[PDB]
Amino acid sequence: QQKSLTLIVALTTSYGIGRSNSLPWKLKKEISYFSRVTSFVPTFDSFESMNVVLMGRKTWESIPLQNRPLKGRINVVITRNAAAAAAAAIHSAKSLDHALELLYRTYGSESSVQINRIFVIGGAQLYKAAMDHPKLDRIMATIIYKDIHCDVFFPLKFRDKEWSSVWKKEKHSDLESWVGTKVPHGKINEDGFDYEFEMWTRDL
Ligand SMILES: NC(=O)C1=CN([C@@H]2O[C@H](COP(=O)(O)OP(=O)(O)OC[C@H]3O[C@@H](n4cnc5c(N)ncnc54)[C@H](OP(=O)(O)O)[C@@H]3O)[C@@H](O)[C@H]2O)C=CC1
Ligand SMILES: COc1cc(Cc2cnc(N)nc2N)cc(OC)c1OC
Repeated sequence: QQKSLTLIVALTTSYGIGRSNSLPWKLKKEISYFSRVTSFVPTFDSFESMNVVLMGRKTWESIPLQNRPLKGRINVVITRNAAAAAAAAIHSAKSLDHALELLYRTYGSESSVQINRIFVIGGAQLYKAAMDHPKLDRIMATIIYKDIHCDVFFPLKFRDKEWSSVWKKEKHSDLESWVGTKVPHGKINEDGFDYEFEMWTRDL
């Protein structure tokens, strides 16, 4: 493939991600961080360059009807059906690769709109397919320092010893460089607990 995928997730230290088909916490600076990262397209390329967000159907269903599609990003919803899709615009694909194929077909060299970065934004199930994909090389993880009760977990303990020779946490300086903006270094406290922004990579 051409472009690598980037995964972006918030999780607890016990790898909880979801509870109620929603996020187990209300963290405004986290969502903001999420918005900036998945939307940032280096300045010289902006009139035409858009980032892609690739999220599973349950995650699509979790976004408030008002906030979807996710603004300023090519939204693509992953589903093993074709189905009926509530899209006034809304791409649909049956796999991560089927989505990539649809994006490169649709947003080619002769396109008014061109793809910059592709983000996988959730679904535990879709986070599982991403973690197995060859082009995934980067996780933008928000670490939440509380064992908040979840019913949905991140599928791979990427920050644990067992996966430390594959997955590596990058200096905060390399995080800022990659995201192209300053990012809060160290713990943030919002709604009763600490969280922080990390960046991990695994060599292609
Ligand atoms: N903390 C965080 O950063 C995030 C947390 N979340 C949370 O995660 C939960 C959602 O996770 P989960 O329930 O697994 O759902 P997903 O969002 O992964 O949606 C799963 C559905 O999407 C489709 N799908 C997912 N992966 C694939 C695949 N590889 N191929 C084909 N279709 C696929 C299938 O749709 P179909 O049934 O149509 O076949 C599947 O039924 C919620 O609790 C949500 O709030 C979500 C994003 C981020
Ligand atoms: C934009 O708001 C939301 C974003 C997400 C995805 C998400 C949020 N934060 C991070 N770090 N990663 C993600 N993949 C998940 C959500 O709920 C499941 C949201 O609420 C509507």
